[PDB]
Amino acid sequence: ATVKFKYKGEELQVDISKIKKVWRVGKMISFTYDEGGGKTGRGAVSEKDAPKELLQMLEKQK
Repeated sequence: ATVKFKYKGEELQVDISKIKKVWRVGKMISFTYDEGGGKTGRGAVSEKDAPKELLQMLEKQK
């Protein structure tokens, strides 16, 4: 289970289990993907089409 996220001409992937820091705010859900062991990258992603497993994981309705 991976999520594609190409910034421009460089494809990047972020794991859902490694994204510890996460908080919903505004339209774009911000997050802090751990990748460096000290640098800690950071980005965001709009909620126009988030994965199906990400919405069920955080939003545990039933």
